Amino acid sequence: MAEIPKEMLRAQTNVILLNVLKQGDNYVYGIIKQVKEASNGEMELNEATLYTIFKRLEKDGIISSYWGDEGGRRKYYRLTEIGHENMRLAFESWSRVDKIIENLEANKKSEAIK
Amino acid sequence: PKEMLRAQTNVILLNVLKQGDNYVYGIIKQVKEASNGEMELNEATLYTIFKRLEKDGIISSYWGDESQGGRRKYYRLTEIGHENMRLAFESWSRVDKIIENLEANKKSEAI
Ligand SMILES: COc1cccc2c1C(=O)c1c(O)c3c(c(O)c1C2=O)C[C@@](O)(C(C)=O)C[C@@H]3O[C@H]1C[C@H](N)[C@H](O)[C@H](C)O1
Repeated sequence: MAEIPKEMLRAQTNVILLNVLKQGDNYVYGIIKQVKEASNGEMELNEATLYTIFKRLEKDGIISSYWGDEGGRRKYYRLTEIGHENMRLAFESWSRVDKIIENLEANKKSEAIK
Repeated sequence: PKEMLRAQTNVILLNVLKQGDNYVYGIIKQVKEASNGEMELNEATLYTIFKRLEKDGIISSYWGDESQGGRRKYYRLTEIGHENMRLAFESWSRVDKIIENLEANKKSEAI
């Protein structure tokens, strides 16, 4: 079928959460709240989905966590320096993909004239 | 990175087939040519992706060149494949807006 597959869906959630963190260190609750506001109430993530994703991100060295303060202590997550680098390299990589796509279209268009 | 290179090869391949039916060697050549020799797609990875896109009905395939004594597999982008590309663009656009909204709402809370 044509539906967005679970690998692309996971890639999409990833990008959103990594962009939340890129704006500022945040705790799970705050993160979910921010995404809900930014999706106009339509994307309200399950905290378990964040924990699943953060597990792997933390394991990969892309985010880390630390405790806030108190009435009660919060766990903050943060984009690491390698996280930030990764995001830049991914922007650049995919920007090159887009140029290759651009060129495939241009060559098709130009070879049709000729 | 593993999964993102595969995702990239996926997108590129879909785009070559959108440009017209093609076979595995031609796709790899065409992509290398569109990248000035810099992108060389892994044959192995093409086959793994093709196997999956065929199962999803996103691409189909047929034999060509039997009149020349050959037997070469060509791939084509199906209507399901066109839609998949539409939805990918639409869902990633949706992602972009949300991220744009995150930046603006952040900016609302600075001023
Ligand atoms: C159909 O395209 C895709 C299909 C499957 C997976 C993917 C994509 C895809 O397009 C894609 C991206 O475009 C980008 C990323 C990505 O993972 C994917 C896919 O996984 C990574 C990214 O979040 C970072 C860190 O820069 C942004 C980047 O988009 C770039 C270019 C866009 N035009 C936009 O400006 C965005 C903000 O940055």
